[PDB]
Amino acid sequence: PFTLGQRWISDTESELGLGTVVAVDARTVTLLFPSTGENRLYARSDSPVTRVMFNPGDTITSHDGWQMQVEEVKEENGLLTYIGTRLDTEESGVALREVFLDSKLVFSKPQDRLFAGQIDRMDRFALRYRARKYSSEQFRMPYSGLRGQRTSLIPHQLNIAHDVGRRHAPRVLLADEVGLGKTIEAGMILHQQLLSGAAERVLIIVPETLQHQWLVEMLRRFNLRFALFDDERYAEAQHDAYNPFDTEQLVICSLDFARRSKQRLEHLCEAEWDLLVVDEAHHLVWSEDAPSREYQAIEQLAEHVPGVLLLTATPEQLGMESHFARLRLLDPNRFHDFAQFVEEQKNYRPVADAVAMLLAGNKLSNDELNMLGEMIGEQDIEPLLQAANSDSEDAQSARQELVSMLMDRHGTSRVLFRNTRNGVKGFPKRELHTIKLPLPTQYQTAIKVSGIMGARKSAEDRARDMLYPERIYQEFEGDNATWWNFDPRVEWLMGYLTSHRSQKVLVICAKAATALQLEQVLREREGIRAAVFHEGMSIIERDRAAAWFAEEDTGAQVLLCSEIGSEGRNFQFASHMVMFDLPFNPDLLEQRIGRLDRIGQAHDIQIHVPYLEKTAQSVLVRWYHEGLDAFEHTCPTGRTIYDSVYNDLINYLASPDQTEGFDDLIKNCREQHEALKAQLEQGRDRLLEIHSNGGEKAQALAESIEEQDDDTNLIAFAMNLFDIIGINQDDRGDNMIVLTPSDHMLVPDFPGLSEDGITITFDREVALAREDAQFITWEHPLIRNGLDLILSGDTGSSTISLLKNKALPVGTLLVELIYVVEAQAPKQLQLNRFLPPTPVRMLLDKNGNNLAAQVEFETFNRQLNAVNRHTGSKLVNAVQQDVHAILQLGEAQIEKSARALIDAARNEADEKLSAELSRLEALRAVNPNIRDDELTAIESNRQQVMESLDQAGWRLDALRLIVVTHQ
Repeated sequence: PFTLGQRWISDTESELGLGTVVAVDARTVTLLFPSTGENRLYARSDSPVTRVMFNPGDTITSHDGWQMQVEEVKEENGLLTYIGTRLDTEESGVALREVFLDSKLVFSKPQDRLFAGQIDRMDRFALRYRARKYSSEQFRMPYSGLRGQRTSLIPHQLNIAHDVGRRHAPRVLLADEVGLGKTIEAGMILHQQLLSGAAERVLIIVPETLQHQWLVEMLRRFNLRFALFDDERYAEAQHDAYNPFDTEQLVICSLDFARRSKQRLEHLCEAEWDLLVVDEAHHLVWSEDAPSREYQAIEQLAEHVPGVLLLTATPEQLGMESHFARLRLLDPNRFHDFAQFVEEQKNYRPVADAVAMLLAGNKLSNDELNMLGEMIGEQDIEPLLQAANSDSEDAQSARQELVSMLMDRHGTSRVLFRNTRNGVKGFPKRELHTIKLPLPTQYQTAIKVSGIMGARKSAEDRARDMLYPERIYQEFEGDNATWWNFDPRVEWLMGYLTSHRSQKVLVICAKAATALQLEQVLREREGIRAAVFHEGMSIIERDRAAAWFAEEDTGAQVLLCSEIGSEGRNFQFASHMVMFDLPFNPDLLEQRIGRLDRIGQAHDIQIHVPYLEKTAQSVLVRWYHEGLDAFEHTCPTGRTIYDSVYNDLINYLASPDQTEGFDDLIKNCREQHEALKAQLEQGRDRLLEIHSNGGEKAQALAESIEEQDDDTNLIAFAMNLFDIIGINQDDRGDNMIVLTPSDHMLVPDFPGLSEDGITITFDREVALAREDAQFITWEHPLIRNGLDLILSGDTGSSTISLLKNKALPVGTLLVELIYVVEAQAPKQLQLNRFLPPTPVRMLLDKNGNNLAAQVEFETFNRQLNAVNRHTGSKLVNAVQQDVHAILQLGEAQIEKSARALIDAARNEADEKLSAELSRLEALRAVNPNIRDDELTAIESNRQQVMESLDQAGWRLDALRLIVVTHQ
């Protein structure tokens, strides 16, 4: 709704100051910033702009330097006109059009707000002081940026985020096993760099089929709204900007999209990204002599972007050698010769073996132990070397310090994280239950028709038909034929369901059609609550079913899934899974089990597989269980064996009558399975796996965060904030509030709110079951926004209150003073770790003696009550000459107090920031992956902070006058 002449500020670069609308097109608006004279042009969407308006009672300044007194404001044709009294001339009726406001933003001094008759509420003075205190403590939290995410507190994930999220320009390759949290680790790092101010622009490059998955994860899990950029978006933005990608900070797009034109890929590398994220980097095939035409586009990209996140897989049982092609992109100088990397890794292999011997309870030959000595290049290994091997009292500490020293020399573990399911504990066991049902005669006849008509069709598709009797019975008895009346699986299903009504059951089938038919029969014949869950539904629908399914004991008993989506939400309360059918390939099979076989579930998983006798299913049950052991264990051997046996195994599917030769296929498959399993365990880089999951120290970190999650001041603070803002908070009951606006709202529009309301929860476990709700923490944008609205504004800065105390003299003056110590620095410097805006309360007397250390804040405010507007007004002016003399009294004490905070902070800062620089120097002398850039940033940051801290000042933010009465 932009119309020429409106005033706006930049939410980020207010160091640019105020702006003025100077142009408008269909898609864009142009602001002039008179502070510098520069213009910045933005897209209306994502709108990181804040309205600049003033209220009656404010004192404002005109561009000619004179000021005035706000009395009334008109709006016409999208423009505001301020009407009031000119203060320097005492002329009434002066008008100031918003186009003539100054570029300079001044925050009013509360005494001039009190001198001029502005008295705010006494409950808003209370919130303002509480907010600066609460905000201050959370900024300095050691693990900031690791508490707001809607995830389980899994140590191995949290370790990588802490390690990588704190680096400068991080360039890492995430090769975690599938299902371990690559995208979670990715988002945490993103969540971290955005909160610390180190990054503002993020680019995730995703295959188009996965773009929506990433959009919802960053928005619902990490509170990050990415703008999807397609051709349509790209065309309208080329007209609107020099670089189309300057209109949005966070962008998803496809690599196929990225390679369309060269001018497009040039703009991307010139878009000045702080971080880059690339999913499925294994699709990048690279020959030293012949790089693909795609890899050249990334290598052109990877030369223009500081931070680079690579998500990849190392599938088909290959090693980290396949990763060299990508490692080449992070540090092309570090990785410059293939063969040398192979020799090093080959020479490292024996140590992993000997280490694997170590913790298993083995002795290590001296010749063996004299190969580890070459890796760790020192001379005093032996005393530490033998206790770990001699199995003395401290072999645990001799092992842990030995291994620790080994890790600092690993060639990739600093830049490469690959956690396996064997080096990570916490996953639940999976137990099987099989039920053999008699093949009804109606199908026998039904398959012979498909048999005959299956004259000319591949065994690949002939067996795909024999898989699902349901979908040819809808072709020969007409669609919707009542197959649900004689099939014993349904009879077994109900009986099992009606006998376990108090258990949440996950029921997975192939196609959505079968799920919808199943719901009707379970409902209209057993009164069973069953939600259908297919990809065709909207997110709101899937959220709705998760809610119903999450009701502890009053909701849906069953979740009917068809062709399930790929690793969506967590059903931590569900521990039972039923296979109405089994998919063909073993990868999808583990995916079904994947929605439950996750860290953080309630109990172990019980799997029930009712299968029809003598069908393709009966074949797949034994092969999956006896051959691959795919039900109780998760090893991804299935596809290789599935590919190496396909044409033989297929025929037993396309014709389950011929049973001989089968029983030998199974024992042959189990031989391959155990061998492949064995071969993989012996390829384990157990050092990389131990360094990746963070170990025991990480689990300690995980429990510290588990304790910050009981913050009751937050919940109580939040409501206060809200209620003041004027947000109705209906308590639905299950830790969820519905927030709605009001007629008495304080702002035109709040960033997150809609009139239809939003559901919120403060509990991490409820959040994991209801992703449609907001997981409320100290780091959620809602809180920082409302906080900035208050702490930037001057409401709560001036109020009056009376005190009724028999035990004090009449007419005494108490003045509650909230000074604010502040630094002016870009958020990249991270001053808030050591000196965020920190309140300094002071209760001075008529002689300037401070009582605040003795008089707690909350309790004093409790026993206070307000006055009426008129009497209090000039009651202030009775001592207006007195209080001004009271102020300078504190001026001499804050400078003493200020340096106290500053001095302690500079010690704590130089301590941690030098301790990190010393540690990083130790690795650079010992590891080749530490970059020059890394240490320089810390050094520059250490110097700049201590410099910016030597120039910090204080200011009086809030002021409450106290008058004692005995009335």
